[PDB]
Amino acid sequence: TGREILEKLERREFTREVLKEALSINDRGFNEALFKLADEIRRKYVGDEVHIRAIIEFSNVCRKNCLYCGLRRDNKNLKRYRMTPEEIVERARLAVQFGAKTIVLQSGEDPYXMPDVISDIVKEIKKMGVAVTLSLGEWPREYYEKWKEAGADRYLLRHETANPVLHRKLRPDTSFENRLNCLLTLKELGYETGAGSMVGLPGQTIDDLVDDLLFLKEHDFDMVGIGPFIPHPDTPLANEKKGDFTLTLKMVALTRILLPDSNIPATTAMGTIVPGGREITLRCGANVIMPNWTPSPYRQLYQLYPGKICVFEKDTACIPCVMKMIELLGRKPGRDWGGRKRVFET
Ligand SMILES: C[C@H](CCC(=O)NCCC[N+](C)(C)CCCS(=O)(=O)[O-])[C@H]1CC[C@H]2[C@@H]3[C@H](O)C[C@@H]4C[C@H](O)CC[C@]4(C)[C@H]3C[C@H](O)[C@]12C
Ligand SMILES: C[S@@+](CC[C@H](N)C(=O)[O-])C[C@H]1O[C@@H](n2cnc3c(N)ncnc32)[C@H](O)[C@@H]1O
Ligand code: SF4
Ligand code: FES
Ligand SMILES: [Cl-]
Ligand SMILES: [Cl-]
Ligand SMILES: [S]
Ligand SMILES: [S]
Repeated sequence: TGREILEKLERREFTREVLKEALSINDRGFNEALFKLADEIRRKYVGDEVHIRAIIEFSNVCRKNCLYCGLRRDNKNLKRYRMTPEEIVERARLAVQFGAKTIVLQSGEDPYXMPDVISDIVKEIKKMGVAVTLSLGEWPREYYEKWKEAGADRYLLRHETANPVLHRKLRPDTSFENRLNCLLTLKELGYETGAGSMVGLPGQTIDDLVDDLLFLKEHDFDMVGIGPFIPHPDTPLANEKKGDFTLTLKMVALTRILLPDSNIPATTAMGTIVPGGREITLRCGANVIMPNWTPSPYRQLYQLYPGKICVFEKDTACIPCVMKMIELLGRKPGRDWGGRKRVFET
């Protein structure tokens, strides 16, 4: 029964059986209780601070051909761009001026910068007294080492799907094995490390989602980024169904319940498939938000999926917008860099 699954979740009985049932039950009352539980756990372990990570999507050049992604190399129906290192550093500075305490640098897997240009940029941004998070994809261990030495604090490398067969089909250049090795390497080098998956991928099952939850729990990641699959018309998956918002929200809720002291964003994809989706997600276990800080004319060209929010807004709109969001939610902005604050328990 729903009540019994909740009781088992409250007792930390995180068995594969309990998780599958949580994700399988479609009862409104159960879902609402699950969301309330995650919301409460969030409040108790990580408080009311919502940490703002200003994201600069500095290049849409990619060497990989992931079947879901609008930046995949086979997509010829996309103007490619690269911000200069000077543009990136000064764009970060403007975010810092606007109060950002973390700068996230995200890109396609664009060889041009790797590794030295990134290292240079990271060094300049670290001078500003903020955290630096990288989200640049899979690279050799030596690049990750150089970036850590340059002062990067965190690395986001969503695991996408913990089903290796699905993973290899959707990401034909690589493998789940590679992805995991990258994540373990990032952990070994001392990064705060972020994983996470998409929900509603073509061919992905509820059991797969359970496996994603158990994977996250096993590796105790510092951040977990979860969003629905959103089909992109210039990709092989154009005609596939989008991920379900409620199911994805349950995955966020259960991630909070499983990893109570983790950092969990309300992802842009959540706000894209449902108006006000991020705000809902922040009330169901999330404690991080990532306003778009990519400038025009480039912001509109970073089209991982269609309809992306923030694209029509002015260059500087998104930080103020999320500060308003945080206040209207009755929440507080992050005071510090919002690094993981581990609560050791049993
Ligand atoms: C950038 C310009 C020009 C002056 C400037 O260059 N100001 C640097 C400030 C640096 N900070 C104090 C934010 C660093 C905090 C990091 S610290 O480590 O100290 O915690 C200044 C002038 C007025 C400032 C806005 C208003 O105030 C209202 C609002 C307050 C929020 O709060 C942050 C958002 C917002 C929109 C502000 C953003 C920005 O700021 C503005 C535009
Ligand atoms: C666009 S990549 C950029 C960073 C780096 N290239 C990488 O792959 O990790 C960032 C994330 O976007 C998400 N993403 C890509 N295409 C998506 C889609 N169609 N719908 C939802 N999320 C998508 C993936 O989960 C991916 O980890
Ligand atoms: S998900 Fe990352 S690696 Fe894959 S095509 Fe998109 S930008 Fe490139
Ligand atoms: S950050 Fe909320 S719409 Fe851009
Ligand atoms: Cl971060
Ligand atoms: Cl996203
Ligand atoms: S925005
Ligand atoms: S926002």
